[PDB]
Amino acid sequence: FMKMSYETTCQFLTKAVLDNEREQLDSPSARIVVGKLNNVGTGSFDVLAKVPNA
DNA sequence: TGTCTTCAACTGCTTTCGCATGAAGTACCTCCCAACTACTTTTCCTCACACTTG
Repeated sequence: FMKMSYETTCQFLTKAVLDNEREQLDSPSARIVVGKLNNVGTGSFDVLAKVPNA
């Protein structure tokens, strides 16, 4: 997706499809394309909660 | 038989963000339309000739 979103979009698309490529959705641009929390900065980690069991 | 070299044709881009305010193509064709004039249209009106008379 980072290739697609710079230049020769269709050329990078063609080389991607011909590869049967899978996007691991790491590129910040690519991640934006899919509406995903950006992996940089505050999205570099996850937050969980400690909850009482009793 | 096998590998190598230059040139020219082809690909893709080369500031960002907004106002304005959108308009305008047009050949080939025309049927519709507006026109001037004349012609035509529907109801109505009023008189008239012949045979016969005496």
